[PDB]
Amino acid sequence: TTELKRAFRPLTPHINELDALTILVNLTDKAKCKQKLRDEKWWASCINCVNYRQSHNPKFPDIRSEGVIRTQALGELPSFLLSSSKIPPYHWSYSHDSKYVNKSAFLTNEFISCLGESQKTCKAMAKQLADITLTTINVTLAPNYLTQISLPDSDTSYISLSPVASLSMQSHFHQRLQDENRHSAITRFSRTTNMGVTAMTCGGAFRMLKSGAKFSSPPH
RNA sequence: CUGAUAACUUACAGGACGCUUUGGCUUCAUUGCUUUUCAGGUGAACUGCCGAGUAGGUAG
Repeated sequence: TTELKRAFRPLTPHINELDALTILVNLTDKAKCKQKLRDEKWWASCINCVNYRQSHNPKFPDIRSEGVIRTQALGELPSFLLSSSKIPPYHWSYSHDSKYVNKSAFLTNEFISCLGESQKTCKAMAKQLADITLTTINVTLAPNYLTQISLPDSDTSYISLSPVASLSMQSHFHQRLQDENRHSAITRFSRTTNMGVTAMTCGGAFRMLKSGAKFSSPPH
């Protein structure tokens, strides 16, 4: 049952339609008859979880920060550069809550598309349609824990920047560096359930990119 | 105007006990290094006395 749980989680590649949706209801619990139960309260909890699904995690280094980001990189950079626009943007995850990391598994596991994108079904679609709200940014720069960077834009002018970690990139460097032990540099983060769903998959070990061997110096 | 601004990882420790590597052995035949070769600066710092003197002193 763990190999079935790791597959719907975003740090594994993707994977009968009657079998799959009964799994996703049982993942929200902390059997085929537990799926047939339809609590009204359960639905509005899962509706909140598709709201706080995020493309890029503001709360990466610091778990006390607060924000929602569901955008795509603006424009396309040249071939000698690399960012989140070149890799296909679908490994997105859930944040903002520790109690609802299980209840987000119904509408955000994204078996490539996502389920979040009789009377209850009509009502559920209306909430999802009105509360999908594609491509939002909700940050307040007043009382939270963000980084702020001024760079000389154009001339005699500056722009403040706040870098945010990208979840499609973190899944890409983690999955590919399983084989290479030489170029991987594991960094561990505590309070894993507060971080997000994308940290609970790897357990805290994020598997960074280490620059080959040690530095040496020819006489130049 | 720097993933900006701020930042004490600390304490304690017995790896030990035991140990046969050995036996045998043919490196060996042959052999032409040869030919030719100016180191020069020496005009000069001499001639007497004393002394038993290959000793040792002094005169112009």
